[PDB]
Amino acid sequence: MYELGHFIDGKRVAGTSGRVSNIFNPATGEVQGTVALASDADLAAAVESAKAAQPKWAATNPQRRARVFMKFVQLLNDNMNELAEMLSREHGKTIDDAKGDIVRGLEVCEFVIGIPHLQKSEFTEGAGPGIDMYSIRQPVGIGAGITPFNFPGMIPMWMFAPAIACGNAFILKPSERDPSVPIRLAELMIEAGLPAGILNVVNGDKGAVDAILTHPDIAAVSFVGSTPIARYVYGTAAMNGKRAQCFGGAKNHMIIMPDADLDQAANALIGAGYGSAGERCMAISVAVPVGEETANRLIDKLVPMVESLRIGPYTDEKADMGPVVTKEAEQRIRSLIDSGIEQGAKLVVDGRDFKLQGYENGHFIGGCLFDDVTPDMDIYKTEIFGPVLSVVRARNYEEALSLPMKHEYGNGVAIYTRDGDAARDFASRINIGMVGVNVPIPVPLAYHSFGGWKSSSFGDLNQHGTDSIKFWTRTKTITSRWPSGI
Amino acid sequence: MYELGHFIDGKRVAGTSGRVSNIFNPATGEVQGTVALASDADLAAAVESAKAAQPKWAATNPQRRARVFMKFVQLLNDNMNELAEMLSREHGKTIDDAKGDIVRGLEVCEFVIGIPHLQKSEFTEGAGPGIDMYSIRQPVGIGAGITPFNFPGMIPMWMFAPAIACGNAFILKPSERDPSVPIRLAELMIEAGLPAGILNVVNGDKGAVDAILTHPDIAAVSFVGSTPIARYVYGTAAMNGKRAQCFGGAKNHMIIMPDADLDQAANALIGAGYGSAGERCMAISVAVPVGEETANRLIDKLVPMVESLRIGPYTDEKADMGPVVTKEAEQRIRSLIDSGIEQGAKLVVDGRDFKLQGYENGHFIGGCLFDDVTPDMDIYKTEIFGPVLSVVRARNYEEALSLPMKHEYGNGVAIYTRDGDAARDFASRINIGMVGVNVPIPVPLAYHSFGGWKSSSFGDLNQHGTDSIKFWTRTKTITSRWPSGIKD
Amino acid sequence: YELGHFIDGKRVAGTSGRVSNIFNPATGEVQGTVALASDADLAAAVESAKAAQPKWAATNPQRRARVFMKFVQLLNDNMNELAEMLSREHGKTIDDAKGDIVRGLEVCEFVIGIPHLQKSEFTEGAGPGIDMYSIRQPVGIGAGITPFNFPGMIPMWMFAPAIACGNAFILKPSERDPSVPIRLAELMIEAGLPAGILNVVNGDKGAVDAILTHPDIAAVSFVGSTPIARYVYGTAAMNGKRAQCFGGAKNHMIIMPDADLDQAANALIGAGYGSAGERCMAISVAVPVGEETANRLIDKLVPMVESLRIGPYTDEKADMGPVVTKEAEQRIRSLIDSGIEQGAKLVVDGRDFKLQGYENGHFIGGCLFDDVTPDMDIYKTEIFGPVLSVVRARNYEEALSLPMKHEYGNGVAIYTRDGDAARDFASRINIGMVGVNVPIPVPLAYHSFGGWKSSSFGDLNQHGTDSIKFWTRTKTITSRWPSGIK
Amino acid sequence: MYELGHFIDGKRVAGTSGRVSNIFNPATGEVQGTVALASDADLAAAVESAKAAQPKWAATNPQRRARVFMKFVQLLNDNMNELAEMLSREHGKTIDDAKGDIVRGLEVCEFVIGIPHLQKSEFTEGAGPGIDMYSIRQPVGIGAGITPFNFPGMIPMWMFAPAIACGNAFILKPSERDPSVPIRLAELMIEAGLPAGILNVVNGDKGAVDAILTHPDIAAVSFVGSTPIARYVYGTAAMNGKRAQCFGGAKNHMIIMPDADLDQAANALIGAGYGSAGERCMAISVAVPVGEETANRLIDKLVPMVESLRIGPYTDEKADMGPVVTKEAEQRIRSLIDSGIEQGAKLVVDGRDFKLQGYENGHFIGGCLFDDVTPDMDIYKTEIFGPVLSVVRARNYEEALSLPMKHEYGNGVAIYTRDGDAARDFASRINIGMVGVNVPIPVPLAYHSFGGWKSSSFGDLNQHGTDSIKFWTRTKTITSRWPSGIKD
Repeated sequence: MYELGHFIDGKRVAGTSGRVSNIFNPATGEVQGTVALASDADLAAAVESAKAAQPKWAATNPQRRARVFMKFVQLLNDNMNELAEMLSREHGKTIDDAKGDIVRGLEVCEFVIGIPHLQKSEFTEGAGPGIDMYSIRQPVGIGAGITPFNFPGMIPMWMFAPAIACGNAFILKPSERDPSVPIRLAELMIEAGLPAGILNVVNGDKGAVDAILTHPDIAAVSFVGSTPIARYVYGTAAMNGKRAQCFGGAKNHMIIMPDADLDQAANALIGAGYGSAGERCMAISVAVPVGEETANRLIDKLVPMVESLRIGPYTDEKADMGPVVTKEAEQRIRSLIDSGIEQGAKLVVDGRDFKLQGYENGHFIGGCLFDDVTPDMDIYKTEIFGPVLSVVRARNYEEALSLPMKHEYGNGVAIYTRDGDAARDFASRINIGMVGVNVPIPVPLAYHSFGGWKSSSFGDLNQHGTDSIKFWTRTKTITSRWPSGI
Repeated sequence: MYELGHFIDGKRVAGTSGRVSNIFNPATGEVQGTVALASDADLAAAVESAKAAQPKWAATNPQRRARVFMKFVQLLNDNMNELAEMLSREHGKTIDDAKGDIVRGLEVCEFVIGIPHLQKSEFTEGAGPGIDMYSIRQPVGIGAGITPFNFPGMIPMWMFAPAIACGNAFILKPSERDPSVPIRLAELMIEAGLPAGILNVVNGDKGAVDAILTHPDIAAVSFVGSTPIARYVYGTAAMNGKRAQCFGGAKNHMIIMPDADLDQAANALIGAGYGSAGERCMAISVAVPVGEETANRLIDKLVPMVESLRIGPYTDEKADMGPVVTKEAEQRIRSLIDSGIEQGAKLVVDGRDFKLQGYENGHFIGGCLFDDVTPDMDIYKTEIFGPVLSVVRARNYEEALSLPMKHEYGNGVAIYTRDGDAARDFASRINIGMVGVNVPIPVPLAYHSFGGWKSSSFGDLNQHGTDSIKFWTRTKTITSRWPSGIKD
Repeated sequence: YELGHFIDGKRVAGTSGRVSNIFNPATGEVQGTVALASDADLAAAVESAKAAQPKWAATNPQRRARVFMKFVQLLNDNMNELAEMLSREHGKTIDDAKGDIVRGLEVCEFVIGIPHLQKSEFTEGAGPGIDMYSIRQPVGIGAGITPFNFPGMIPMWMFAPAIACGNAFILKPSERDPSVPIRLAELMIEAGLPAGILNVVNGDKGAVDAILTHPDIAAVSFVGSTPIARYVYGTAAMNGKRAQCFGGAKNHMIIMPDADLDQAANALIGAGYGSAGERCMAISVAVPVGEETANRLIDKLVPMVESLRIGPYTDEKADMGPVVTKEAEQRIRSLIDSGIEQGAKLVVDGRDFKLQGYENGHFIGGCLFDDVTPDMDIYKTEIFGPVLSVVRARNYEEALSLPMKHEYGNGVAIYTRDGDAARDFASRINIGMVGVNVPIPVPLAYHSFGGWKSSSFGDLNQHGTDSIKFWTRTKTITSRWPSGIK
Repeated sequence: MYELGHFIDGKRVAGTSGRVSNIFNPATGEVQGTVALASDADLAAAVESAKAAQPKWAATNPQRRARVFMKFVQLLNDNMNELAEMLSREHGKTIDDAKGDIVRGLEVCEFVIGIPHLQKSEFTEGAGPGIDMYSIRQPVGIGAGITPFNFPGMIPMWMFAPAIACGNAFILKPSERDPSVPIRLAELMIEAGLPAGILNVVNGDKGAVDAILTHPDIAAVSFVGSTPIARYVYGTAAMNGKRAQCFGGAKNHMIIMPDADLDQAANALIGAGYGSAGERCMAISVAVPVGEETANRLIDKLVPMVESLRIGPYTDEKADMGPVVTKEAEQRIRSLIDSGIEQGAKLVVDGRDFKLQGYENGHFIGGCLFDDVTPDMDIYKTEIFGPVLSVVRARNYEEALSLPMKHEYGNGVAIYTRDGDAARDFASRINIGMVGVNVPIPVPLAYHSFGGWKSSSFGDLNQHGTDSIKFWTRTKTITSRWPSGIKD
């Protein structure tokens, strides 16, 4: 029965705020402890801490900065299990899923070890008569990052690694569903040799977010979450003159061509759709088999795989997928499911009544699969963020491609085929950020960049990779000339 | 009297609103010509033009795209000083200041000839077993630009040359004070073999601006102009979900260190201070000597040099500067130098007396040099944007430095010193985007980035150079794998 | 009628007193002579280049770029004139000559971007108050040897990057078709390149040697036979110079059973028989994978070869023309014979061809061999003539071993609709340039060109960014200050 | 006493060859041990080892390789002390100077953890109609490194880290004068998870060197050492069709301008001139004082500081200098010194007649300092590679600069001054690879590149940095199109 506060200046720290938010264990439904919710006062403190520390960290040379991360990765590996447990205990996802989650953040840390090279600027000589021209990439000062429940390990790291490594000081306002991991991360960071103040964790709600966007000393805000909040966070951030990147929702389609490997496809779909209980910005929502036989045979492969999915709490190491995050979330899922039924879709596998003995209060829904889904339906238009697979049947390639093309969401997409032509055209044309050819969850590695299109992002630079070093950095340009002395 | 409309589908086109705005000859104060003020209909038509036109352009390989700009460059060079009389007649700046203004723009178009190199994306083999991962940069679709009166040749090019090279289509909403130049450029692109629709020009005021900010097919907005307005244009752009870059205005300082070549500095102060009437995002607006001595000899250098400035119409090539742009602007300068006296500053060169014979209704105002400027004064805090040079005296280096540091503006800053250390320390810490060491207008060239810091910039990407390419493209990343096929 | 050299901005006759003949390969007989060059002739050119290079090095990258712009102007304005001189000397078609000129016009296009292409890296604060950056400065003076077949394209390949980097260039072209290189150098003065910067010296092995050992030359690039490459690279490196050399080729096309047979077949006809196949990137070996697909391949190949319109460059309707030299005609008629001697079956016999009015010109009918073996000399030596060899392969792994196992690695192609076969292939293959559903996969000027295995020596490619690497040398500066007036 | 052979296929292994070579302790002149000298059957075994091990390593993904190097780095910090002991014992420099050795190489290992991003290639979409074009950087295959005595840790890591991270196999033939360290680095790399076969140390003679240079399955050769030996290793490699980069000798000059902080110049000269007995390719051989009021005052600060030098064995942690590497190395330095007196030089500090109580017979030489040296002298022309720093008095900036300009060697050069103009002019014009402004030893860090000009380097790619990634990979360029197939 724990109380989590903030982490400001190198210490776990309770707020001055009266307010406190309670953390559930989603597998039992029960309250497990609480999160300090920051007040404007608490937030102002965080910035001050950041302000004081940042000049000197800026002044630490790139190689030294990177060695902090090299120790941080070592530390992370060391705490693989302990970090993975608190994460699974608060979020619901299997231990393996949490480890995967943390491994992915680690990988951006590995990437940022290369900051000395990643941060070099361009030089030119003889731009004029005796005139040299060169740029420098300097810190932006202080930055804030806002994080969702879905990844309370990987997405903070995604942002604070490149921001910190760049010489910035960073403030993380994470989700108050699972706030344990972000705080452990800040602690290990100092244990790795980060100065106090450089990475602060502040917990809270809309108040805290709003305090971040209005706060004059924070230059850059980074957001991942839902599209209506992202649109808000982006806009509000821009009004207060900050730079901003925001990443929102998804309704990700997997097109299956008649010539694809249906077995690989089927297996990919089962993992991509139901893994982590569908609770993912990069999960496959909608399968689009092309043609009647492909759609019949795909279904036939998939329903016994869905029915046999193993559902349990994180303490059950055999479980394929766990409980969803909250009772709010479970019910929203349940509502969508029944509307799928009301609108004429065929629920070929019905996980509505699954009940796990000794865990009745836990937020458990068995996996669900819909067939004959069409674009009018809400199960189509809406991101469900729950264990629900929609099969939409396409007559052909052109018809198939229209579906992801025309959806307001454009985060990830996958086409499954042997035909190079089919793949190149599709991956070429589709108005989506991240395209998987015979790959289901096409999330780029740390040294590339992640970002959707259309309604799934806002701004002009992605997350991690080369783009991130642009976001956390501002460019000085120097024009240099000399008169004769000696 | 001439009638300018918009430029849509490769054609000069009249507005559909009856709304019009006046274009003056700043030298003579009179009114030659008229600009159509775009309706929402007019704007909608430029967008529908662009929306039809771009895919096939997006589909032209980058080498063929490069070739348009190649030819376009030759075309400007052919129409160089037929294009410059145009600029000078509407704006007031001399044929040499227009000449460069266009040249600078033309350089962006030379930079963008290398779009095939420039637009390359990154590949990786075996990020995973059997697995390849690689980026591609694609057009964002349809972008738009809003440009101020000072530079109607250059800044449009800044925006549209990189936009269009990347495979996009563009709409330009220029300043209507001086809108001949923008339409001609659009007309020259056709002649260079640019598909119709890809570059549209739309004149208008705020109503057009808002029409752009809110149009759902316009993906990216680029703006240069006043700070307050930029801040508004940034905000709205974001609320409407677009990506956006905006660059505000300045109060650029120069720091003269004791050891500096006081001749070389004093010279550069006149030309950067008063050239183009002081009407620049990047002109020198404060002079900061370090020490009483340095001050004194500089003031003694400048005054005859300010006095002996030839002021007149673009039509006299002798002239070192000319008319301020509009009567509305010239009065806000006049009033600002008045607060210069009320506020305790000692004015040393007084150019309000100036009337160019017969030109009494021209927007002529001579040179103004102030001394003993304090931080408190309006004249120091506010962007005069006129032929008014303020001189602030600092006892030491650390204080000389404190001045541009503490200021709300932060586009440019120069330091004049023979000391390697003074120059490295200073350029290192100063929180200004463009930094000049012994150079008065540290404007980067087309292959570098342009952008100020603090309140002279909004957003995270800069103007021209590598950044523009990043701004006018969006990343796609492909992760790729195969199932064992006919090979086995 | 009599070509000499082009030294220091105007054509000059040589002191050597020696000459090479220039045949018109259509008629067969001589039409003009080129000066061979002495050491004094060669030395006078290095002295021009030494005089002009520092002031050329001085001019900024923008002004340097502008010369190339205007040189692309003029190159278009003389397209016609140029491809005419090239054709009557080389024997390549007027349309083929046009391609030759354009393919190097496009390198010139590339180097118009040298301002950005020459940028250096800068670090700030890599130690306390210590910066470090680099500058890419001119090598000094370059040299280039070009073979007979591309007197337009390959000289430009070399000298355009070399000269844009601020260097001076000495070109020693082929004394077979030498008019184009002078005209090119002459046209460069017209664009406003200083004199002495681009000088053509003509000659044989005697001139190569005088270049290979001249102390003021730093870099050397060569294309030609592997044996000459070998030695030029060998000799350069011994004289302490830096070298890039490119050699011979035996380029296979592998047609998979699922390829688009028409498209393929059509391609063999272009790439095997274009310009009588006088090319480092021509296709020489067809490797059908099916028994059935080798059968149909031939079925649609034979009428294609047979109906090849052969004619002198003056027949603008001809596909092909004369080989460059009486000597070459003999080499190839010798190789066609060993084919028949060694078991291969000539299914189109071209030896028989004589062209009315041009009976002594080096014309030779297309030759298609079948049941070719990898033990045969038509397979392992480079014909450089109008002769395509078809090697029957039973399977993919067996087909793939042919290009892999061959001493040459210039180009390769695979024709298939299977994304799998194409990627695995391009992935593993031994060869620098790989075409998938593409016959002659020469990379564009912004990319770079080079063979692997025996087809290239050194570590940098032609054109692209590699070319800027070769004509440049890095300086690195570490900079810092004592306390003073600050 | 000990016996070292080779590391081949994950193991310490004896050489099948008859021949062996002596390892001395330069402090005492004793023989501590013996290296085996490789025969061609010993090298061949190593090459087949690499041949078998390389494909699978190249098949491991960039992230997974970087990880090995990440581990290696922790292992270096773990064994820092054992390693410096072993190094210093054989070679003779301080434990402190050996720590540098390892750390300067360990930082190449850091640089390379980032290979996933470093090995990206370039992608281009629709280079033609429906044709994408892109390159892959696959490995070169099997490489080799031949390293001198002075840095038997730093310079192997220089070559093998880039090489291995690029998924290549490596063969290291280090200096047989101090071979304990490399084999340990090879062992340590096995601990880090590098597969057997991937890092092989082969110890040997010119017989080893030739064997490497003539082996059909080695694709690439890096060499550091003599200019004459560089030229040979370069020329031979090339005639066997390998690619090569060779790095040679040095005569590093330091120019002191009158406005320089002499206290600092002087202190720098102590470290850079004498540290590690001056057995560095980046050590300062020539002090070039500009003006005589400078020249006189430099010597005035310079003389006590030399004579104060503590000279001792690696075992005396207090010592600034150890012995030189061999009996032979000493005989030339003593010989060359006498040449100085013989030709005119003024020996203001005499190190000749100094031995050490208990360490007579160990190769010790007191620091020597010449004044009034000129370019005709031998101590100016030759690389001394011992504790002998020449002073050449230049009358002016221009004359001072001609000194390095004109020299056979162009490895490194420093200039010391407060003047921005002199720093820039010098750094720019000079024909030297690495340049220092108020920096004594301008060796770039691992993320930049190392390499001198003129006689000091060969080939067209430097050491470490993005250069080295380019040396250890070949480019393959794919051009891709598809025929309309199963899609509608």
